[PDB]
Amino acid sequence: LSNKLTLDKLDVKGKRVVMRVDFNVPMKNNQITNNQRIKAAVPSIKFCLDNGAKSVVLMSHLGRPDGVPMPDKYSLEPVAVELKSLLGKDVLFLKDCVGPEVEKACANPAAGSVILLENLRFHVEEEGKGEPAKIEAFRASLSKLGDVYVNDAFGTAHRAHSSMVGVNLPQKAGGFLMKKELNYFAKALESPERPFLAILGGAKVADKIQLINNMLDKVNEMIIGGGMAFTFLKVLNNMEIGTSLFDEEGAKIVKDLMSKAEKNGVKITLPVDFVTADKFDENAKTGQATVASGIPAGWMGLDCGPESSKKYAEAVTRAKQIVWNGPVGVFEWEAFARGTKALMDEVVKATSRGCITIIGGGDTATCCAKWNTEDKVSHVSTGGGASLELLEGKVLPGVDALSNI
Ligand SMILES: Nc1ncnc2c1ncn2[C@@H]1O[C@H](COP(=O)(O)OP(=O)(O)O)[C@@H](O)[C@H]1O
Ligand code: ALF
Ligand SMILES: [Cl-]
Ligand SMILES: [Mg+2]
Repeated sequence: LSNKLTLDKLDVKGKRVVMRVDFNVPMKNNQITNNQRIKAAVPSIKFCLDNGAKSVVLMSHLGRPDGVPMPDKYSLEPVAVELKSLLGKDVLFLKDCVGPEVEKACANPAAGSVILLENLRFHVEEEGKGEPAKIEAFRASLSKLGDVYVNDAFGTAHRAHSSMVGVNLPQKAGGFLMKKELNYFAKALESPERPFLAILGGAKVADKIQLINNMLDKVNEMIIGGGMAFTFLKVLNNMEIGTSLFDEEGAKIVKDLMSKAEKNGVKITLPVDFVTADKFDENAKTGQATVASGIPAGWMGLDCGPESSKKYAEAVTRAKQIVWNGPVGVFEWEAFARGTKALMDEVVKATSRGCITIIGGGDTATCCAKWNTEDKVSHVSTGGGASLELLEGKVLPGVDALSNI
């Protein structure tokens, strides 16, 4: 961020600060299961208050409500409660993020006010699909809520969304989390230790399958696991995949990706066996399958099996550096957690013998919280997709939109 305004050089005295954060925290049974992302923003928030900010107005998305209000399902209200405990200051939660009422609440607040707005993605203008003059008006409304802007939303920095690139204030500064994460990656990605392994799992198949092409120019091995694998196996192996996650568009590039991996000498490790489920539920009936057997119709692969874990372990053993985004099964549910646990065990062991190990993402970092490995790997990032986009070698839109020095 040498070329960008950052918070250390932003005069906040008597200024209202409007701050984009990534508070897209994981939730199970209605409760926050990991406050990592909230804690991570506290240094920037406290710095603003300690240096005389009139207010700090915090804004984030939560999940993918796709531009419809879904307060029953994706409200940020529970955040606002957690943030109080972590800050040691109270926080006022607003039930919207624009409108005349939000604008009044933020126009002239009492000294030291911390305000959290409701989920930005309840409005289609944030993404904005899920409307050009309404996008302008949305961006204009957010811009009224502060005198200066800070973006600390590392985990969202890959998204050219209204709150991330569209705020129109004179000073647009990178926050301390943005800086810490970008600095860590700049150093780790400059001359990676090799073999450099990427582990790509998770559930955001449509988006993340599109990152593989450029990642194949940077890494020496790739594990393609979790929900990502089934698109590959359907195409390459003619495997029956049942109701497992599948991306029609990404299927069309699978063979080209494998051709490129071969051209670039990148070893691809796909799973060979699975724990299956009869529905997407923690208490689903379960089974087992191999690539050869296929997955029965109406069943989904929600974890890898033991032979896959062995192949993943082999790749981790060869690695001198690892970047991991996306669990290799639905680790939130114990029936489907073994593959991710086993991989975590391997990644911790790799770290202990000198491997540089980087785990990132809202959900993947929660694997570290669950199994108490946050201090047993080299770096746990609040960015997952954002970190993969750095790995590709791109400038992130949320960084690009900051003020130049
Ligand atoms: N085979 C699978 N089918 C469906 N979901 C999966 C599978 N494997 C992993 N997942 C899910 O992937 C989710 C996380 O993916 P993603 O959001 O892309 O990662 P991150 O949060 O680290 O950026 C987890 O909630 C996990 O349950
Ligand atoms: F769910 Al992510 F990076 F894609 F935290
Ligand atoms: Cl996606
Ligand atoms: Mg996630």
